[PDB]
Amino acid sequence: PQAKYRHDYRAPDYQITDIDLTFDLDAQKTVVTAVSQAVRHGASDAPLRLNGEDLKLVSVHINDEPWTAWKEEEGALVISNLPERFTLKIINEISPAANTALEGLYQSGDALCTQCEAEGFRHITYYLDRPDVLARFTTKIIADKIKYPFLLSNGNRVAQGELENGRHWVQWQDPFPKPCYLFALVAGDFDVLRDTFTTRSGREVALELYVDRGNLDRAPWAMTSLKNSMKWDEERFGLEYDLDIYMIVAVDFFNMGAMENKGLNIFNSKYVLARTDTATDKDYLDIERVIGHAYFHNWTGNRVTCRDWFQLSLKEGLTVFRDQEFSSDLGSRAVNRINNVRTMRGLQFAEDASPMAHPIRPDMVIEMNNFYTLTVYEKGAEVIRMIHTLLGEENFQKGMQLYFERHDGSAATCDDFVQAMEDASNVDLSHFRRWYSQSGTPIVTVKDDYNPETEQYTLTISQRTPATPDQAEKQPLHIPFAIELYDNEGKVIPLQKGGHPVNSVLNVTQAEQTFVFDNVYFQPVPALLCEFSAPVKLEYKWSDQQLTFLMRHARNDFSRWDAAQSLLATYIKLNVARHQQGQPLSLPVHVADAFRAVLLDEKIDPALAAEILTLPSVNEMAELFDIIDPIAIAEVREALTRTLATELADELLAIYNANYQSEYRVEHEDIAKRTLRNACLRFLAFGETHLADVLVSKQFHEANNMTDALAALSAAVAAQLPCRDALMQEYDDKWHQNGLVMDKWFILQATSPAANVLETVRGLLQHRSFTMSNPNRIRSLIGAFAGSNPAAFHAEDGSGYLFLVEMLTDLNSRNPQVASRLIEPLIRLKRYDAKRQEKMRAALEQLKGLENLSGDLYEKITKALA
Ligand SMILES: COc1ccc(C[C@H](N)C(=O)N[C@H]2[C@@H](O)[C@H](n3cnc4c(N(C)C)ncnc43)O[C@@H]2CO)cc1
Ligand SMILES: COc1ccc(C[C@H](N)C(=O)N[C@H]2[C@@H](O)[C@H](n3cnc4c(N(C)C)ncnc43)O[C@@H]2CO)cc1
Ligand code: NA
Ligand SMILES: [Zn+2]
Repeated sequence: PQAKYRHDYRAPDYQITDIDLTFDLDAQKTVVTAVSQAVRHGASDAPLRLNGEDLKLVSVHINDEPWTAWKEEEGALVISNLPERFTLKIINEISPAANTALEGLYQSGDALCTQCEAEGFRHITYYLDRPDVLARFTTKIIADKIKYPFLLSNGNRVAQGELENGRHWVQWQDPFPKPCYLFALVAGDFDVLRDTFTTRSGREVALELYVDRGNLDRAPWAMTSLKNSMKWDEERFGLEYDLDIYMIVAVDFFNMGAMENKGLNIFNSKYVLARTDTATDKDYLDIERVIGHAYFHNWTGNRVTCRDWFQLSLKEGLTVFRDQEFSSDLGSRAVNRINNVRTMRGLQFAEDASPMAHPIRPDMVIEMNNFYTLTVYEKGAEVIRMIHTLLGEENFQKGMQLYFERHDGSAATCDDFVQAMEDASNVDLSHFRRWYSQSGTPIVTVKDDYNPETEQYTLTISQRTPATPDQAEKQPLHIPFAIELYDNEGKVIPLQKGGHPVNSVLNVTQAEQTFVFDNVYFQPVPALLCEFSAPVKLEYKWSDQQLTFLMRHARNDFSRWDAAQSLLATYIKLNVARHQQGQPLSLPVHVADAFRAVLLDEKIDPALAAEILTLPSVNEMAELFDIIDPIAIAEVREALTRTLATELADELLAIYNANYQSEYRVEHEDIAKRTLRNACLRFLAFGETHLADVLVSKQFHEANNMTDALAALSAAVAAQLPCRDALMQEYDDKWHQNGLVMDKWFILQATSPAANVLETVRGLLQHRSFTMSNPNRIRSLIGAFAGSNPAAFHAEDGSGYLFLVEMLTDLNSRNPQVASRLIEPLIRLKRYDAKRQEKMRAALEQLKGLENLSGDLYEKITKALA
């Protein structure tokens, strides 16, 4: 369609204060009756323009009068000649069973459910579908009681009835005014897990978790995580739940992960269901994080919502920041930080160099569903974490309090939030606001100097952001740049200047500046950008010895990991260059030694050891290069794995056996040891073949949990061990009837290093457990192939591109949101070599030419070809 621009925001000409919905539900034809109380604020001659998509209009009344002064345009009902106050009644029809895009009211198996964020409510009825219009909802649902015994919407059940012909109804009322993107409705038959939580101040909240019949056994962990979320929001932010009931529904057909609809969250069943033998540690920790996320939105999203969709990061940056803090408080703070930083440097940095690059507050949008992004979410959270770094926790909490005090019950902007932090804290964030408007990854370059005469250490720090496809003009940011200086014994040198302490978070606000530290009694080794204090690329000329020194002595665990990443980065680059010339891996002995030391150090948290022994993904590796050679990166990852496996064989085996655990528990210390153990297993799989096959075949068959079974099956696929096909067949035979469990298997198929992997993936389009109608299946087979198997996707013959093209040709008509996610690997063509660009550009040109090209794909394809 048309592009929308943030600078065109204007307050609406009309407001709706209250809406009274009735749904006469049927999967083929639902009848919606919508009675809205409305108020004109604009001019007497400005019509009311209601958004609407794929609605059949049955009638329109204004204060009970059949209205003649209206028309239908593309995506709208435009109503003229209105009074200043009136009751709008719309009756319209929709078809949930036809809805394959999973936006609006649609069917997930036998259940009916909604997804309204961002602009989905307009697929349900004609409305002011924009988030600065907030209204009190009342929702009456009528349905067949055999098919739809449970009828749910936001808030409290206020009314109930039985009708003739085996139909019944229920009515719901939510007292908190809300934007329509927070409306939900669910109808179906469910098992329900019921529990309670008592808030800090004494309010008893009924908790209800609705899952498909037969899954009540995969529900307790989710329930436990919801309670943990409620408690933690109380402890850390002082925020209590505000209603009497908290509902969560797990559905199998869902485009997002989870939707924070007020009092009635709707979740991808992936981020709900877990059993010891179906779900890994990471699934558990994911379920905790996503449950937390949806819950944290209750304040950062719902009680304070977004003025317009360009303000998405107001709620997402802040709510991701909150789910990261929650995971970090409850588990390992370092491991959380490490994985969030992996995602930043490996996926988000790629997005900010791509044709889809955008600031965390976008300036232009064609299809808003395209902006539910790594940038908006993860970079968003980094921006919030930077405010925290600048203010400290006490001031940050005061800013949170001021934000709620001012904006509770209304829609706000990114700028309102920054303003609350600034006013509450008395820290100036004027310059800081430039993080919201500027796209791309800044590059921070650092040079140092030690003067022994004066005992001064000088840092010369410079920054630039390169131009991005969306912005030609770039300016310097306010970069909180955290340092520590270590002496020759590993002790922290105190930071000072002119005889007074200096804060260790430097305000790097200029294109270039110099910081001078005094009483630096010994030439330091620095930890730069501590805890990834700003989302930037660091350019510093490290020696290997500086890096291994940091691995042994750095105070913060994250710095030890990060030092190690910098150590490996030099050698990854070296060996990618070697690969291109036909040369085998080269690696200095002392690099191997550094990793041996981590394996055998008995004092190191095993959580941390595991992360140091987890090599950068092919995605983190790709960001070290201007032009990406995806085949060299994959082969080098495998070769570096083989070489460390050979060098460290005896140490790896010892640590593998030492961390054996007979009991399975979902507890942070046990997860650490298991994670280290399975990191050792993965190297061992790439070692001596027989021993590998034995270890892996055995762990798979003996495992009492899916973490251990999958780590092994995954190693078997990756090293191409002899046991592979047999373990993979066993897994399929046992688990084919279970889609979430099979997703792991499809990911393994899709990411296999085998030579015929595409041929297998095509074949798996026919597999019993695959369906093009399910986003989860699609993402696990097709999406994993294109995103996570770059060597096969980028096969020289272009076969990966054409496969994706076929898939997208289907998905563009079926589910454009999923299509748009799957296209993302093809729009990175400018990172690749000429011959690859040529073939990727042709693929995009083929897709550009589809009849009924979705706006979702259109936005991306044209940016990519520009
Ligand atoms: C939706 O719910 C979740 C669930 C879990 C997480 C945390 C987890 N480390 C994690 O999955 N983290 C990551 C990623 O694994 C994955 N991801 C997001 N975008 C891509 C991508 N591009 C082609 C865009 N390729 C491969 N994987 C991608 O989604 C997460 C974004 O942080 C985040 C969000
Ligand atoms: C083949 O290529 C593919 C295939 C699939 C994807 C989807 C990817 N998991 C993904 O980006 N998915 C996500 C993320 O980028 C972000 N997001 C959504 N929810 C969260 C979340 N909490 C729920 C914890 N935390 C962090 N980020 C989140 O919004 C997106 C849409 O819901 C991407 C690329
Ligand atoms: Na009017
Ligand atoms: Zn969210």
